[PDB]
Amino acid sequence: AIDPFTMAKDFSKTSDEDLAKMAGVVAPQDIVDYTKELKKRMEKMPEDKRKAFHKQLHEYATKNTDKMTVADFEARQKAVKEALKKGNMEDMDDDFGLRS
Amino acid sequence: AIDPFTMAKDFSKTSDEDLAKMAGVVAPQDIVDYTKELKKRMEKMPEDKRKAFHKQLHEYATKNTDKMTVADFEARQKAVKEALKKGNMEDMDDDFGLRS
Ligand SMILES: O=C(O)c1cccnc1
Ligand SMILES: O=C(O)c1cccnc1
Repeated sequence: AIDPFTMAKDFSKTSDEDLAKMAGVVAPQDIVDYTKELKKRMEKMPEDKRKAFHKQLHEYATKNTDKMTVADFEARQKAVKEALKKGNMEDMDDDFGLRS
Repeated sequence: AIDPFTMAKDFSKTSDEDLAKMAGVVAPQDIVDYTKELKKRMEKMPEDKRKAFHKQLHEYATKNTDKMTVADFEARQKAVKEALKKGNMEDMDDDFGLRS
């Protein structure tokens, strides 16, 4: 896999920065893959860096959703919860998701 | 107390209807008293009526908060959670409160 060609529809080539910046805006249909990618990255990180990264995820989720209506935010969060369930993922700790 | 005079700052004279209609808009500073009043009323109700009333509370909370921004809604919900804690009340089941 030293060939630079890629046509992958995933987050495996996205920078940590860019993964943080999309917090709260990733489509529900992509949420299981996003969450798997975040967990993959975090599992590798020293805890100081992991905590920093988690803070960024929260800050970006907050910024990215602050101006949404509650109706639109809840619709997304419900869909996210369901997608995560179907992907056999760990339940959100908080329904406001990554904001919190 | 047959004297019709009253100057009570509470929800003891508010109709069930009007208590339902204020769901999601009651100020955090009044939330413990509101919740106590709702629990008082519900404890008396037959379960069919209680379920109907609870549905109305959810419907009104939804309508009353749908167009709020997430930022403003979260600020309120956090304050509500804290007020309820301080009043030694039962934790919200859901952070979205009565919407859900
Ligand atoms: O809503 C989100 O953006 C979210 C919530 C949980 C896990 N991953 C993403
Ligand atoms: O946010 C509300 O309106 C609410 C939540 C829990 C209990 N009583 C009111």
